[PDB]
Amino acid sequence: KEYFDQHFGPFFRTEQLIIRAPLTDKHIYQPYPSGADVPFGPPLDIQILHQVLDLQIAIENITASYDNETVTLQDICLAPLSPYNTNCTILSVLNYFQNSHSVLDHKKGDDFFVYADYHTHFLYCVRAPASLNDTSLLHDPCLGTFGGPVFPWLVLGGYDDQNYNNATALVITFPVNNYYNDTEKLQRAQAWEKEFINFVKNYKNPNLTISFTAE
Ligand SMILES: *[C@@H]1O[C@H](CO)[C@@H](O[C@@H]2O[C@H](CO)[C@@H](O[C@@H]3O[C@H](CO[C@H]4O[C@H](CO)[C@@H](O)[C@H](O)[C@@H]4O)[C@@H](O)[C@H](O)[C@@H]3O)[C@H](O)[C@H]2NC(C)=O)[C@H](O)[C@H]1NC(C)=O
Ligand SMILES: *[C@@H]1O[C@H](CO)[C@@H](O[C@@H]2O[C@H](CO)[C@@H](O)[C@H](O)[C@H]2NC(C)=O)[C@H](O)[C@H]1NC(C)=O
Ligand SMILES: *[C@@H]1O[C@H](CO)[C@@H](O[C@@H]2O[C@H](CO)[C@@H](O)[C@H](O)[C@H]2NC(C)=O)[C@H](O)[C@H]1NC(C)=O
Ligand SMILES: *[C@@H]1O[C@H](CO)[C@@H](O[C@@H]2O[C@H](CO)[C@@H](O)[C@H](O)[C@H]2NC(C)=O)[C@H](O)[C@H]1NC(C)=O
Ligand SMILES: *[C@@H]1O[C@H](CO)[C@@H](O)[C@H](O)[C@H]1NC(C)=O
Repeated sequence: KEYFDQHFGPFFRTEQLIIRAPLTDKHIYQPYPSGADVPFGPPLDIQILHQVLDLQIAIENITASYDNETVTLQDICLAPLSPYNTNCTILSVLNYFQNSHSVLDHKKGDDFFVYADYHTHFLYCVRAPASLNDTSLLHDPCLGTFGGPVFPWLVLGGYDDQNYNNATALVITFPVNNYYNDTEKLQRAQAWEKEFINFVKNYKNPNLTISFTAE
């Protein structure tokens, strides 16, 4: 998957996870006021997205030690908003909701019907991932917290044509510095990667199967 990209150009490599929801069924979203039904695959169930967001947040918080120093993802990641540590690049469907549990829960509706919710936002954002403003009543941005668009074909798997709603897998990608010319900083990044591998290997959630992708 990320082999073909040159990982992320010559100076960054990617840690990448593929995530499926084996104990979750698909479900129907009915657009308001009228319109054809849109089925959403298992990993786009609202609760599995919340659970995948917790996984993602936990990954961001992983630390490793090398000598007496501490190594965070923020020390090694691609963060294009500013020259100094910042909001790390995470290619994920959760970045359409700015990696926020509350934004994912945003909804507009009356006492009984839903006008707009995460389905509505999703279906807009896969068509306009750089948008700062959903055209629906939510008016939420699509842009990821790292300051760039997340293209839908990079963060979803197992869908037909461009029906991203029918995805059977989520793909999560963190670019990190390869540090080809800096030996001391590469060792720190590799220390972090070892903790990342451990974290993923020991992560317990019956609702998710988490795998590393084949390079
Ligand atoms: C991937 O991409 C597409 C995303 O748009 C999917 O196409 C859509 O599929 C749905 C059905 O899943 C179509 O919705 C309508 O369904 C109703 C029937 O609704 C229910 O009611 C009857 C009983 O009255 C029940 O027996 C049925 O089983 C349903 O539970 C029909 O009346 C409509 O004519 C229509 O079929 C969408 O129209 C369709 N969208 C488009 C643009 O064609 C596609 O299914 C996905 N592919 C896979 C493999 O998952
Ligand atoms: C996001 O943009 C939309 C554009 O539709 C704004 O919503 C409405 O836009 C119309 C079109 O000119 C205005 O007449 C209304 O005043 C806007 N409605 C509201 C409730 O403000 C919306 O303001 C923008 N929001 C953000 C945060 O960018
Ligand atoms: C880094 O990303 C976070 C989101 O994870 C940004 O924080 C949001 O900032 C907006 C600014 O109006 C607030 O409305 C949100 O409530 C904030 N969200 C959270 C979860 O705190 C932050 O601004 C980004 N930093 C940079 C430098 O772009
Ligand atoms: C696995 O999924 C289940 C179902 O979403 C989670 O457990 C709770 O299930 C009850 C009963 O259906 C729901 O009312 C709750 O919404 C779920 N809990 C929460 C906090 O939302 C369960 O937590 C998931 N497992 C893990 C490890 O996250
Ligand atoms: C190569 O490493 C040195 C420090 O050892 C650093 O000053 C320099 O900026 C690095 N080169 C690049 C291209 O980042």
